[PDB]
Amino acid sequence: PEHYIKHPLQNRWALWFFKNDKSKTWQANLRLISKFDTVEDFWALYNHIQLSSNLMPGCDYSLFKDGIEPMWEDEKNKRGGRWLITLNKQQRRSDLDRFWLETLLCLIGESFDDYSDDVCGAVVNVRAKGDKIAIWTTECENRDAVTHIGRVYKERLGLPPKIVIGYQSHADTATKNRFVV
Ligand SMILES: CO[C@@H]1[C@H](O)[C@@H](COP(=O)(O)O[P@](=O)(S)OP(=O)(O)O)O[C@H]1n1c[n+](C)c2c(=O)[nH]c(N)nc21
Repeated sequence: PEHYIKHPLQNRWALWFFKNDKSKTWQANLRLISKFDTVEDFWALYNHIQLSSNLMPGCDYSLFKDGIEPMWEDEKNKRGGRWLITLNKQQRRSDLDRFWLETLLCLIGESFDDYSDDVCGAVVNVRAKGDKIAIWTTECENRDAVTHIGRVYKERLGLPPKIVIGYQSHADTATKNRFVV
């Protein structure tokens, strides 16, 4: 068995793509690429798509658990929020791709212990003004889950203790940090 079975992931995941088109609504610009639920199928997908740093400004990738759309309105995101990584323009070259892949691995490898169940997915925004990476979680009032996910994520990214990252609820973003680590 170990010689021919793929390695199943805890969760099936869906990769989404967003291309800004002023001709369409935001939701009409968001498309599902494909889904996977093994390590092998994850790396097959990741190895055939563009690195985030090579996307055009205005594009996103989103990696979300099967059944959760990468939008605030999903029942699993409307009460939640995001740990937000803000990148300056110089970090598109130095950090964006390595941070995104670490984020992807934090998700599929369930790296936040028993609070990995609060994780909905992650989004990378490629923007001329500054790129963003974020991990979305389901409930912004869950202090322990949100704090634990942020502390782990910060250290997995290897961010310096001299900086903080913040967590904002989607309700506030849709109209301030609820947590900082
Ligand atoms: C309606 O306008 C929303 C938002 O204002 C716009 C830009 O979101 P975006 O995250 O692209 O902003 P940035 O380009 S990185 O710049 P900033 O504004 O975050 O500093 O895209 C829309 N948008 C975004 N998101 C994530 C949703 C959603 O989940 N749902 C609906 N319905 N719309 C959404």
